[PDB]
Parts: sequence; C-alpha cells; structure tokens
Amino acid sequence: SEGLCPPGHHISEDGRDCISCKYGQDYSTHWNDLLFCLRCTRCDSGEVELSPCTTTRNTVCQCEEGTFREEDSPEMCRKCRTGCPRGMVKVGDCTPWSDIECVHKESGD
Amino acid sequence: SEGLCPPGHHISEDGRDCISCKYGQDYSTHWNDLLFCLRCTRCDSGEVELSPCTTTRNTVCQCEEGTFREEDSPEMCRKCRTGCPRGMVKVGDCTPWSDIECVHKESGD
Amino acid sequence: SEGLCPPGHHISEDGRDCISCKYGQDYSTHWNDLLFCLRCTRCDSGEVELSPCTTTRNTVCQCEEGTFREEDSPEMCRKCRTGCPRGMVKVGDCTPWSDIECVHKESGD
Repeated sequence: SEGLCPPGHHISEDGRDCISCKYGQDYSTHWNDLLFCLRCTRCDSGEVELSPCTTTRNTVCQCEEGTFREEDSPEMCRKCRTGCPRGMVKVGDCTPWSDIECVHKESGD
Repeated sequence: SEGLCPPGHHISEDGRDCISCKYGQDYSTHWNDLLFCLRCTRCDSGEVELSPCTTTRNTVCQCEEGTFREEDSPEMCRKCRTGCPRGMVKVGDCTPWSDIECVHKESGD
Repeated sequence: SEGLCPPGHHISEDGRDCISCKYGQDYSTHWNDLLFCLRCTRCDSGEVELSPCTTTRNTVCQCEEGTFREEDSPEMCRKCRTGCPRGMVKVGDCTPWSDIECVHKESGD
C-alpha cells in the first residue's frame, strides 16, 4: 500500500510529503506510517550493548548471564533459580530475559 | 507499526523494539510479537542429538540403536525385536522410532 | 538388586553403580534415581544464609535488617520506614520478610 516512509524518515498526514530525522534524535527501524520518529533505547550498568542506534539501526540491550527479566519487573534482571523446587530437576538454560526450566519426575509417586 | 518480529527475534515490552536471540539459548520458528524467545530442546543420556537448534532451528532427539519410539508414546524408548517367533521372517529395518517388520512365509512344507 | 538410591546419593545411567553426594556441593531430601543431585541454595550479596544445606537439608535465604520483602517477590528487599507519616505512631517491628507497622492515636483519656 501507499503512505509509507523508509527507515530514518517519516511521512506526513496527507502522505504527499516525507521528512528526514536526525541521527541520535529518534529512529525508525521499519517503514513508518506516521509523522513522528520513534525513541531510541539506551542501556545501563549490568546490561550489555549488542548493536548501535542510528536512523537505520536500533540499540540492543541485553542482561548478563545468571539474571532474568520478567514482565513483572521494569528494565530489571533477577537471579535465576539457584535450585529447582523440591522434587524437580535442572534441565533448562537461563536467558537475560527468560528463566531456567525445572522438571518433576521422582518425588512422591 | 504492526508489532510483528521475524523468526529468531523477540519484541520488548514496549512493542517498539526487537532484539536478536542467541544460538542455543532460545529461538523463534514463526513470526511472533512477544518479549519471550522460545526455549531450545535438550536430550538426555541414552539419546543423541540429531540436529542442534539455532535462532531459526529446532533441536531433535535420537535414541540409541536397539530402542524404539512411536509417535503414540513420547519421551519413551523400548527394546526393538531381533527376530519374530518361529514361523515368521524378519524383513524390516529397526529405527530408534519404528520397530522391525515381520512377514509370514508359505514356502517350506 | 534394585534401581533406587537413598537420599544424598545419585545413580549412573547404567544403574550398575551409585555415587555419593556431599553437603554444600548438592543434596537430596527423598530417595531418587537421577544422575545429578538436588542443587544447594545460595544467597546473593545483601542476603544471608539462615540455615546451611547438608547432604539431607535445604538452605534458606535471609535479607539484612532495614530492608523488607514478601514471599511473592523474587528476592528484592526494600527499606522499611524509619518514621510513620506526620501525625502517626510506631508500634510494629520490621523483619527482612515483613514491613513496619504504623498506628494512629495509641489511646485517649
């Protein structure tokens, strides 16, 4: 369809005009259909930067191994399970965003 | 924006950012729009890894020779038959998933 | 004779032998038949171990005085109030698990 602007640029309401956005102000990752540019993400200590932010790129935030990010916490990472629940076993990997996996097999019938 | 992310990627809670997932830590097979990355599958002793997983692949498990596993019973392997009782003839190959094949012979007496 | 190992011991994949697990490295509360032993619980900086884990026991974590946390939270602790709002009274104690308690007008005459 029409009314779309390439990355780093945005299109007006009337769709007959597109304006350029400045490096570092705001960015667009995919063809945008708005008059504004999206805010760029920044990282803080305890987190690792994987990719740069630019009119054609987005900054990536990642958390250090051993910690996890749950939807119940804001830009925070928590220590993964330090021991599966009583009657379970270790089998899953912990990702800065997801938690470990525990499985029940031998513990009361 | 629609809010969809390609395979191997996830979208943060804010819906305006998409981040890459690490090989073996987790992946996505089909287009998704969540802050979660799909966990990778692991196999246990007695079973071998047929194909490791990546940001665009799923891990498969294998059973050692002499065992069998039908789609009707997962996470289970059973001893494959080495020869049908007298009267039957072995003619099929045994695969960690399927069992041998036996056919009745009219020849003889 | 059997395929079971007592608490504090794990068994090999072939079941022909069982290896002993030692306190502080891992433990088991009930009989089991696995290759690994149940992990011992450790606490992060700012938290203390209330009770260590032995070959037959599990370790509990505690948070330092002045901070508080509910069982519903992962393991974060918050600073208890050192003075109820203006026109309030102090009457409850703050425990790393519980928060301070404030009351209005102790008693009249």
